[PDB]
Amino acid sequence: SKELLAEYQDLTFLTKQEILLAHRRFCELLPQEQRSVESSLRAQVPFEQILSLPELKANPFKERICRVFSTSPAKDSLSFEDFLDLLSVFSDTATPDIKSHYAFRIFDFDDDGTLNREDLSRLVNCLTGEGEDTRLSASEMKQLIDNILEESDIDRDGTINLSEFQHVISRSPDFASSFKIVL
Repeated sequence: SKELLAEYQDLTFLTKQEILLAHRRFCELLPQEQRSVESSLRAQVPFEQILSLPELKANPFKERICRVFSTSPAKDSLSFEDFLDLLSVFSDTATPDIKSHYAFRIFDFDDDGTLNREDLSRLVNCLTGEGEDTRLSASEMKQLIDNILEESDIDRDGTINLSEFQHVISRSPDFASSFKIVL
């Protein structure tokens, strides 16, 4: 967490200065629960420390964002290796498939993989919706989703892995292209 030395496994879309700027942001994020003595490294940064700054309050996905980043147990959460691998998904450079995989992992909340077809159709629309969709564009892309539900067969199945459904949206629709951050 606090040092740049011990085994950072980061196959990532950030160069040497982008990593150093993101480390300075992680160092401003680190000290309140560990304030002066920096002891619990692969454990802090927690959700109490993410909730500490102004615009992380009425954002309903901030604990879901933290859980896809690392986490599993309470307070043992986003280490610096997790801190680079997460923002690499949103880097303006990274692929539309890794951004659609992250949109899946927000709706698939309790560990497993199999979400409901309604949460899958809401995942594709909560993207196509942010990225410039009027009433004729939303009807045309939901008629496109009805054909992607036929051959990745939804009646008989019910609960679904989006691993198949992201590779079929990587043809065109829609905000999986610009699901991105400024670093």
